[PDB]
Amino acid sequence: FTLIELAIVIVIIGILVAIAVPRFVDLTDQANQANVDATAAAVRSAYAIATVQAKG
Amino acid sequence: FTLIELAIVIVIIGILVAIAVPRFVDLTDQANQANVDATAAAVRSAYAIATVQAKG
Repeated sequence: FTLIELAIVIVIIGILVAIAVPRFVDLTDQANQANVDATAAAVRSAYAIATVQAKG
Repeated sequence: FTLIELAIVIVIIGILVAIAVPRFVDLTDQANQANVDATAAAVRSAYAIATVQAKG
């Protein structure tokens, strides 16, 4: 590579770095809560259906 | 699904849970009492009709 091409590369690397980038976040607490809540809704419906099947 | 749609779902699940829901209740005692009472009325009438049939 010519020295000019390396100079251009040295410039552009410095500009394509110094972007923002997202953090990874452990969102499993929020997702676990929604899983527990959705499951609780399912248990209530499953119970209601069971009261008809059981006739009691 | 996009992360936005999952975020919206995580919100709405938490709100459609945390309703009230009725308990099932064993009301068979109250219903059994009414059955016994209605049957007792029927036995009295059946007896009265029988006193005419029997002529005694």
